[PDB]
Amino acid sequence: SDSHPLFVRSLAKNMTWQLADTSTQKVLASGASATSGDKQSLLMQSVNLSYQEDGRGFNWRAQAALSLSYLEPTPLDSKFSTGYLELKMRIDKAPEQGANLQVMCSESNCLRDIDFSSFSQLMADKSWHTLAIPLHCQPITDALRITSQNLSLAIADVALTIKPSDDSISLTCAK
Ligand SMILES: [Cl-]
Ligand SMILES: [Cl-]
Repeated sequence: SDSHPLFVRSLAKNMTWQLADTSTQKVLASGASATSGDKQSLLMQSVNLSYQEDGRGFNWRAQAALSLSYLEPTPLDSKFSTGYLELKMRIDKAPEQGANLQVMCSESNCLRDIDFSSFSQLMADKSWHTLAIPLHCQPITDALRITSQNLSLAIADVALTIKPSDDSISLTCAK
C-alpha cells in the first residue's frame, strides 16, 4: 500500500528499459538481456539477488544512457510528491570518468540529478545496497536514467514509495 512497483522481479506494465548509446539506434528492452544499438556500448544481463533473474546487470564500455522509462509520459502520482524512488544497486566497477543518476525526468526536467561521486564511498564495497531517493529537495518519461562511459552495476527492486525501507540509505539532497 506504501509503494508502486516499477521493476520488482519484472517490469511493471507501462515500463521498459531503454539502452541509448551514441548510435542511431535506441533499444527498448523488456526481457532478461539486451544490447544498445552499436551492440557494445551498453549491455544488459540478468543477475540473481533474491530469486533467479530478479536483477539486471548493466555494463558501459562507451558513452550511453540506461533508463527505466514509461512507455508514454506519465505524471507523478501526488501520492509520491514527498516520496522516494527506492531501488537496490550494486556497483561492481566504479566509473573512472564519472556517472550521473537522474530520477523522475520529464522532457526537460529531472526531480533529482545526482553525481555518482556523491555516494561512491557508500557503494565502494561492491555489495548490494538499498537506496532511497527523496524526489523533492511535468509528465515523467524516465523514472531513472544513468549516464556514463565506463561503469558496471546492477539494479533490482525499483519502486516508488512514501516511506523508505528500514535498511535503506537515503541519497539526501546536496547542501
Ligand atoms: Cl566513466
Ligand atoms: Cl561522478
